[PDB]
Parts: sequence; C-alpha cells; structure tokens
Amino acid sequence: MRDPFMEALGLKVLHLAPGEAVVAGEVRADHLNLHGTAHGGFLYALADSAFALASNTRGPAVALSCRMDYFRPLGAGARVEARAVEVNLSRRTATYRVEVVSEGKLVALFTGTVFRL
Amino acid sequence: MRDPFMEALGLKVLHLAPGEAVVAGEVRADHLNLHGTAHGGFLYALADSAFALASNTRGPAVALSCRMDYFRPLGAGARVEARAVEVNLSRRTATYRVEVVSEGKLVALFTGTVFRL
Amino acid sequence: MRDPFMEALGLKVLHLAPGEAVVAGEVRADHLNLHGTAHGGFLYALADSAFALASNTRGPAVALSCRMDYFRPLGAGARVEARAVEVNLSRRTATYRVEVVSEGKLVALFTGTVFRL
Amino acid sequence: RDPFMEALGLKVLHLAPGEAVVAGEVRADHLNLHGTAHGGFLYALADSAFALASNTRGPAVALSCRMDYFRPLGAGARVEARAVEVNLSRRTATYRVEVVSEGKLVALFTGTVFRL
Ligand SMILES: [Cl-]
Repeated sequence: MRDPFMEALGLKVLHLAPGEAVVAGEVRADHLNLHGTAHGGFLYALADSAFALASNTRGPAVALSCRMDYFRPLGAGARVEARAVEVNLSRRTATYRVEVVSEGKLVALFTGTVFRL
Repeated sequence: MRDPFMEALGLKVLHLAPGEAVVAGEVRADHLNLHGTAHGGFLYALADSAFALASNTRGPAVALSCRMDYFRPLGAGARVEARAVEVNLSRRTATYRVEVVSEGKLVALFTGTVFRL
Repeated sequence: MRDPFMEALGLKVLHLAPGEAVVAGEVRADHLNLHGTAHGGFLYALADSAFALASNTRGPAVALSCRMDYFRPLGAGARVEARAVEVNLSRRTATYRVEVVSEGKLVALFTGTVFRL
Repeated sequence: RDPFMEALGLKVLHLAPGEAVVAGEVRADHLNLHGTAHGGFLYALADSAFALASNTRGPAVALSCRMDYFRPLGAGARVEARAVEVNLSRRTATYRVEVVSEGKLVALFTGTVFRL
C-alpha cells in the first residue's frame, strides 16, 4: 500500500522481505533544521518507516517504544538508507534494529519495539 | 523561528523561553501512514522540534539520544501540541522531556539528551 | 513487599499506591564502581524496582523496554530514592516515569514500559 | 576491581579495545518476586561490560542507556554480556551490549557515554 507520509518525504522502499526492510531517501531543502543539516525528525522518520514495514511482514502491530541515537549530521543532497533487521520476535512483541546509513557511514542507530495485535 | 522541516509539516512555534518550548500542529492527510493514522514519524518530528528549540535556548546543542513512547493513535484533523521542559542541565549536556498532547490526552512521551557545544 | 535482589541491595519500600511507588536505599561500599561512585547498575536496580512495584499494582506484567538517563554521580553514604509514577495505562501496556532523587537533586531519570499479562 | 561487580559475582572474560565480555550466574539473591532474574541484575551485567568497554577509550561517564528484555532467566542460569562499540566520536561513544544465555539473546542494551 501507499504511505502518504513516506511519499511526502520522498522515501522509497528498496527492499522488503519477512522481518526486514530497506527504505531510502534524499535530504531535500524541506528536510533541514535551522543549522542546515537533516532534521532529527527526517532521519527518525526514515528509520521508523523501515521499522514499520519490517514488523508488518509479521502481522499487524503498533509501535510502543523507539530510541534514536544520532552519530553524524547529513547535509542537503545526501542520500540515506534505513536498514531494518529483526532482533527479537515473540508472540506479543517484536524488536528491530535499524541502521541509518549514508555513503558507507553509520549516521544513526534506531531501536524499536512493537506490540503484536 | 521554525526550520524548513517544521514548515513542511505545518508545525508552529507557540512559545519559547529558557529551557522550554511549545510547538503545535495538526494531523493532515500527508501525515498519515498506510493504516490511516498519524505516522510515528510525524509525532516524533513534532516532539523533536520542541526538544531542539528548547535545548538551543541554552546555547548551540546537538542531539545525542532520544526515546519516543507511543500511547494513543491520532487521525486526520487532530490538533496536537508538543511541550518541552528541561529535566537536567549540565555544562556539557542537557535532557528534556517532551509531552505530546491532544485534546487533554497524553499521546506520546519523548525524552531527549543533547551535547552542548 | 520487598524483592530478594532489593533485599541484597538493602533497598526498602517506603510507599506503594495505585500506579505508584517509592523505594529507598543508601549507597554502600559494595555498590561502588572502580572509580568510587555509585555503580550505574545500582541506581538502575533501584529505579527498576520502584518501576516493577508500581506497575504490579495494576496486575501482573513483564517489563519490555527501559531507559536510564544519568545526571549526577553519588558517593558512599548517599541516601537515595526512586519515585515511580504512572504516565500511561492501557489495556495491554503501561509506562512509568521514575525519578531517582538524593537530597532534593534529580540524580537520574528512568522510563519503563511493560506488557500487562 | 569493581566492588559492585564483585558483590554480584560478575567476571570479566574478555577485555580489548572498545569491547568487553562479562559473565555471571543468576543466584537466589538476584531474583524478583516472580522468581526470575531481576531486571536490575541483567542490566548491571550489561552495564558492567558497557563501562569496561567504553573506558578503554578513556575516562567516560554514562549518559543514556536502553535495556530491552526478551526472555526471562531462572536461578542458576549462566549469562554473558558482550559489549561492542557502535560509534566513537571525539566527545561521545555508543555501545551495543548483548545479554546471552545458552545461545539465546536474553536482552539487548544500548548505551552512550560522554568522554571526559
Ligand atoms: Cl531509549
């Protein structure tokens, strides 16, 4: 299905398989903060999106808690990827690790847990 | 006052003062996910903006780690507010709590820590 | 009321009520790390205990994700308290905030979420 | 020597640049009311590896840590905390610590420090 928010940010799904996903995007001018780098929310949205698709492969679920650790800033024009991998799958919950990468560099690390419906 | 990303999302600054900030927004059609509710990326972007604004009132700061806990889903039309308050202020770091509220209900809770440049 | 690990650490229950709890303890010689201050694991154990006690007032539950933000170091002798309050209560999950306080100073901030059985 | 690690009976199995492994056994004084390993015990194990790993880069103080619980452990269970560096910057560093018991991922810990 088409995700309005994902489309609004211009995010693309490069890979989607059981328990994993890769979403890509480009930092545009409308994604910057006052400092001129990619807004923390744009990077998080990229990761959150991969996280969402990967967990949906396991069935309907709702995110509970997510953590985002920022390591490197990205400037406008930067191409970035969110790579989601399943860390734990239980009957009622699941956790995923999402690496935000740009040109071989680990830009940020995302951890998210969902509640399986 | 707002940055390019906040502008793209329709987020507005309602208040800013030392150690705190209030940002408001409304859930629009382009903020929804596959399932029709506010995309987690939107809610986080709102909280992250209040977090960033409040943290910078103490001087240039860069985000290190953030946590987002989701409690209630929101649909199109929902008016939402992110309220940031300073929890701890040290010479090199600071932590903020950001409550995301809609119609008197706590929608999500955000905690963020910055490195003070 | 008290826990076997709480007992081993010398932690005591000062207060319990619906959705809340207060646990108290003192930093002993066996709670310090190589550098002479309270070990991060001790402060977390303290907060985690108050968290576990508060959530169980709503029924049995199992912890899913917890965050611990450290603000101030504590030395041997310090009287400390973990104060847990309910932030969100849903049918299947609940989240709590736990403030670790010592002599009126916020030493650490803990956030924890559980799955209700 | 770490007094708290000693008190919990934690042992350092490996220490190298930016990494560490700490081991321990769930004893009767490490349980919760449910009869399983107290969340605080599992965390102390991970936090210990985290601390040892980060301090190989220089004196540092923990800022924020996350602990995700996946499986419960019973008394007598042998557990390990394996710390690896995920990011190293001039002022901060982040580590991933896996808590393992009998080949199973019991918990995942993420921690960031401020390098003094
Ligand atoms: Cl977290």
